[PDB]
Amino acid sequence: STGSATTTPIDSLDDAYITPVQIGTPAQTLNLDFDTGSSDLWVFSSETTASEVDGQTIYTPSKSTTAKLLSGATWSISYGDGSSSSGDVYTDTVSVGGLTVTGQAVESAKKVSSSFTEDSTIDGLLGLAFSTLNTVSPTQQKTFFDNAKASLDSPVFTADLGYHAPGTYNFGFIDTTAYTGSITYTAVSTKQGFWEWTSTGYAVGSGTFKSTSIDGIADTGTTLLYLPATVVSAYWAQVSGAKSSSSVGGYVFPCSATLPSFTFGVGSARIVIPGDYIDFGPISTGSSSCFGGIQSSAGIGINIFGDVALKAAFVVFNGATTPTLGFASK
Repeated sequence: STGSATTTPIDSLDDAYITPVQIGTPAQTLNLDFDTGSSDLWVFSSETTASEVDGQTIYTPSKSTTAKLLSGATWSISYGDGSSSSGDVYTDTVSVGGLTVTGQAVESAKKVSSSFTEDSTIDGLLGLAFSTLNTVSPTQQKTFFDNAKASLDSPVFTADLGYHAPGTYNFGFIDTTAYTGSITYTAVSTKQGFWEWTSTGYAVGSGTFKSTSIDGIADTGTTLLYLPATVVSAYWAQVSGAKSSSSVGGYVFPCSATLPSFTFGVGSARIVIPGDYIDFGPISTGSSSCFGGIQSSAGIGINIFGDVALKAAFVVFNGATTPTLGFASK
């Protein structure tokens, strides 16, 4: 089997991407944030504290003839950005882009943190990291991809995120029309539960490529590109007037600037992030100071190849017995 679904930016800055997901019978379609950095499929629901729902579409398990409460199971997750959610668990039928999994754990939120409430466009998350990170207790549950894997034509999914435009998540096949040149594959460590890999270096603008190993994660659920302070400093030094602002929480730059591109290495291959992808707009409405899309990972504890990087590529998440990651230009 295969599936193919369009993923759409939630706003004009590409802060996150939503993908429609059918849950239950009859289908209840929710728009979920596909997150290769976590492993829980959780939804706003009829059980979510009412004051914590503000415009989201909810899953109502009582209206699904295939929903079953997973007795005794609870979940609770805290994300890198400080947000969180928790609740109980159903199993139900879940379909993405025509690919159906029966018996998928659907984690129903009883509580969500303010950042989720305030984002009316995201109805929940669909985790695509390794199932070892799943938070369900006392019996850990499998991700949608893990459940689907054996039925797929090939045990892969691909992320093709757009810049200010829709893109695609495919399951079970590689669309050879969706990229240019070749896909370069690189080793993955699953030791921390992530799609963790080592970039071979970087360049800023038209500058020379610096060969240096950068270990990090491919994370569709993180907006920005978080890299070591040395790398980030080298990038922003090429932007007149750019500075790190403790009050704002990262590098800012004059909105009148033209940003240089940023290149990252995948083996001997190179992915070029255009400068415009690195512009996250005014820090506050009407400001002429703009927020940078490349930020330091110092004190995150890990480098993160978030949407800023991934949307410059066609990315293969290869879930073979030994997982790997593939990147192509597009």
